[PDB]
Amino acid sequence: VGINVKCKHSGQCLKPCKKAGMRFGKCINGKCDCTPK
Repeated sequence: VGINVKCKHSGQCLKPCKKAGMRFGKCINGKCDCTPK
């Protein structure tokens, strides 16, 4: 999916991910990638 966020913590990506409307937000190469349903 990919969101306009930076992976500071594997779990922090959840916070902007709920704004994305996705399920969870995992840490990707420096960035935050969300998991859809």
